[PDB]
Amino acid sequence: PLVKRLREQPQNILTYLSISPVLSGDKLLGYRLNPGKDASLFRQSGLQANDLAIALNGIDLRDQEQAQQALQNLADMTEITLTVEREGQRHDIAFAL
Ligand SMILES: CCCCCC/C=C\CCCCCCCCCC(=O)O
Repeated sequence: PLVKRLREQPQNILTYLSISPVLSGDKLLGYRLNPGKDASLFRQSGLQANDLAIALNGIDLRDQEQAQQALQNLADMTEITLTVEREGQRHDIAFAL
């Protein structure tokens, strides 16, 4: 699963984020995000509680093979962008790694 795979990164991503896939029927809607033990990324121009992650570096997280590709690619990246849906609207947030 994607969460179990994010745990391999030297950045302690799961210290900053609590993540659950969101299912509807046979569809994955995205990944629901909330603060980890360190809530630093949650701020006005950053993430919000209950944001829905739908893309990583422009790759659709809802599509299983694409998401796999996006995750293998995060390994040697220096800055990554997350697209979230928040009360109907998309927002892009970048993170320095
Ligand atoms: C659903 C897929 C979610 C993947 C999201 C990854 C998002 C953010 C990574 C945040 C890393 C934050 C700390 C990076 C290491 C150094 C930064 C610091 O000084 O804390």
